[PDB]
Parts: sequence; C-alpha cells; structure tokens
Amino acid sequence: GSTSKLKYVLQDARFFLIKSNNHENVSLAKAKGVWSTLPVNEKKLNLAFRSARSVILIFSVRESGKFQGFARLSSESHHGSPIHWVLPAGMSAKMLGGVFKIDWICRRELPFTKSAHLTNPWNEHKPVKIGRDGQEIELECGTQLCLLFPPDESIDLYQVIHKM
Ligand SMILES: O=C(O)c1c(Cl)cccc1Oc1ccc(F)cc1
Repeated sequence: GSTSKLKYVLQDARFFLIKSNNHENVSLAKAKGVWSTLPVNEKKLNLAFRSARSVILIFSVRESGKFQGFARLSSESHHGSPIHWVLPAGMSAKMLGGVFKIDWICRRELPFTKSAHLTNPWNEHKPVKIGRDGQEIELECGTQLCLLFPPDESIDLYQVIHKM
C-alpha cells in the first residue's frame, strides 16, 4: 500500500506528544473527533495551527508503554456542544480550554518497542517515546514515527486532504 497520501499530509507538519491521563478519554476522542487540553498547551497548539500546513497530535497514554494513534488538528480550539470527559482526580471541566476538532489519521496502537530507534533532537536526542505532555517532536523524527503505525482501514484521508 502506497504511503504517498500520508507523506503529503505530513509534508509541512508540526508534531506534539500528548501524554493522555485516561484511556477512556482517548476512546472518546477517537470516536467523536474532538479533544481538549489546558489553556497553557492550547495556546501553543493554536499558534502552531496557524504556523504549519498540518499540526499532528501523537497520543501516548501515561504508563501505557504504547502510542494509541495520531490525529491532525482541523481547527483552532473553540468554545459548543459539551464533551463529558472522564475528569482525572482533582480536575474540573473548568480547567479545560476550548475544544479542538481533530481528524484521526491512525487509531491503531504502536508499541514503544517499535519506535526504539527514533530519537527526538528537540528533546535532547532522547528516544521519541520520552517526553512531557505537549513535547514538540522535530519534523523528520515525527514523520518517521507516524510512518511506523500500521495502516488503519477505518480511516479515509480524503476529508483531510480536502481541508488542506
Ligand atoms: O488526557 C485525558 O485523559 C483527556 C483527554 Cl484525552 C481529553 C480531554 C481531557 C482529558 O483529561 C483532562 C480532563 C480535565 C483536565 F482539566 C485536563 C485533562
């Protein structure tokens, strides 16, 4: 299977590692195509969205040993139908910023064992699995990381390719 469409989507991308707190919220985000974060990281992502042809979120639930997929921002965050996230301990829906609409590019998992050869120059050349929530990943490392994920037959890139 050709990777030309995915390489096109990634040509001028920025990449951010999302260290999700709860697997259930990743499931919600996957199903509904929406995501939200704290205003600190939100502002950084809204700026990125204006700065690059694609902004890619690469999800890795904390302590999971895996990435759970990756998605492209379709919009800057907006404030809308409320999403009922599973709120982690000591968190409240008030702490969250607006909602990003996101188009999932892959919803299949990638174990850290499969990315162990990739290092992120923008995180001190550490293996790319290592990073805080919102860690930016350099273009080539991010591109290669996305290309390691298995093909996802539930995904059709047509809508993304049209939004571009
Ligand atoms: O990381 C998640 O589980 C998560 C996701 Cl995927 C989407 C939306 C919210 C999430 O959790 C939070 C809930 C409230 C907060 F104030 C901060 C994070």
